[PDB]
Amino acid sequence: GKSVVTLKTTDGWIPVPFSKVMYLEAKDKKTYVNAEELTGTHKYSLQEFEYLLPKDSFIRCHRSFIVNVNHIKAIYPDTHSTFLLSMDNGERVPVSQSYASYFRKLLGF
Amino acid sequence: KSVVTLKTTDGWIPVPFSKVMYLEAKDKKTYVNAEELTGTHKYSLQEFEYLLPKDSFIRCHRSFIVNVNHIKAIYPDTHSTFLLSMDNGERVPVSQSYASYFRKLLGFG
Amino acid sequence: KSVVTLKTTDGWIPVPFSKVMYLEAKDKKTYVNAEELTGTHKYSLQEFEYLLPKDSFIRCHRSFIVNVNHIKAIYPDTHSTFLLSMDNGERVPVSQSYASYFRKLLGFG
Amino acid sequence: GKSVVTLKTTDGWIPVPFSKVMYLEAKDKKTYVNAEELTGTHKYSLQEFEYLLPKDSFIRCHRSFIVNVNHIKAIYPDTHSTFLLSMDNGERVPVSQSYASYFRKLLGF
Ligand SMILES: [Mg+2]
Ligand SMILES: [Mg+2]
Ligand SMILES: [Mg+2]
Ligand SMILES: [Mg+2]
Repeated sequence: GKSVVTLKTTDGWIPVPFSKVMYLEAKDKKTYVNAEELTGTHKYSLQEFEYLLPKDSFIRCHRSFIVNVNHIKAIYPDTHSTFLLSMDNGERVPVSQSYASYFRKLLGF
Repeated sequence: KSVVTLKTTDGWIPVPFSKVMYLEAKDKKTYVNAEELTGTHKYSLQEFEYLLPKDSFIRCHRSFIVNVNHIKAIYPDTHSTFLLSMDNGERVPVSQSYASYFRKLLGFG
Repeated sequence: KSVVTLKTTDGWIPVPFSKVMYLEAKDKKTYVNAEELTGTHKYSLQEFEYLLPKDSFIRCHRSFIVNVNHIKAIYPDTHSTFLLSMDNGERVPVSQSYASYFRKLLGFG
Repeated sequence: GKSVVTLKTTDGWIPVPFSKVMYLEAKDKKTYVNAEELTGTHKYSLQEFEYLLPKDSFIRCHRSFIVNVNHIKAIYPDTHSTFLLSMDNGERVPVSQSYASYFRKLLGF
């Protein structure tokens, strides 16, 4: 199918393998692709990325986030209705109340 | 699916299938033994046989599924039986009732 | 297929597709440029488009096919044109006639 | 499908991933599986292995040898009718006159 996402940087564009994408974030009306070594902008929506990203690795976990389960370090029940994801590079990502069942069902816990 | 999510004391930990050494039924619970950690999972060994890659994982005992890629050596320890030396030093049994299936699948005989 | 066999002065060298950076048509001959070496191949660029993985390789010029996994960054160098900075430091063109196809496939635009 | 070959050693059996098999040799009425770190015996014939080994990596190159093209370092035309394969660990493997066309056709040179 496809195996790289092209992030927009200030001067050029950087092809990043899917394997190096940690998460994607909808923020300030754009999609930010957060890769291990850089961050950049993409024109596709999170809805479009859900179609194109491999469903074995990537999961919509919040209206504003797609996470790569291979960069998840730990999953915490931060409150009674949500999760908080500890990423391998120290970042955190929320699983919202509205995605929390889908998230845990798909991940099998 | 790509990872298995192990239950921990404060949370859950996604582990790739490549890092799972073996799974053990114990006390009405499945224990997934990965390189860095062990945790529980809600699926039975029979459910995991369905969902784990058949090229890599094999039920070898009523209480164990082993990842063949973490078997260091296979030794006959009885008339009707094998014993698996794992990479990390541990040892997993192949019971009498699985020894024939086990060797047919791994192709020694 | 898994490897491409490059012709050398004393012989031939199998290179995995992962190690091919780009292929270049020159003088009635295809040059496969791998990380450690360059050699010739009897297949045309058109033949190689058929046989190389579409997720990884793309014809970007009448004289080049590039491996997207060895592109370091993509820069616009003209109205109708891109220039590819490769990992090893080299630079490959995307000609006017391929620039649109190139960006549609890589998903920037 | 399958992803390990079980070699017979003096005391036990050792599962080896296909990726670590360099070549197989029919010799003295047995099959010897030559892996990066050890050698051992298998009950299947070279004919049977041709069926079971991935055709993208493994090739029958001689009535007595199956080679893994991923462990080939260089291919030499040692005479006008044969090739000689330089393996990555320093060993050599012949491509006989009778397999030489099939070998070069499959490898594309
Ligand atoms: Mg992880
Ligand atoms: Mg082993
Ligand atoms: Mg790159
Ligand atoms: Mg090699």
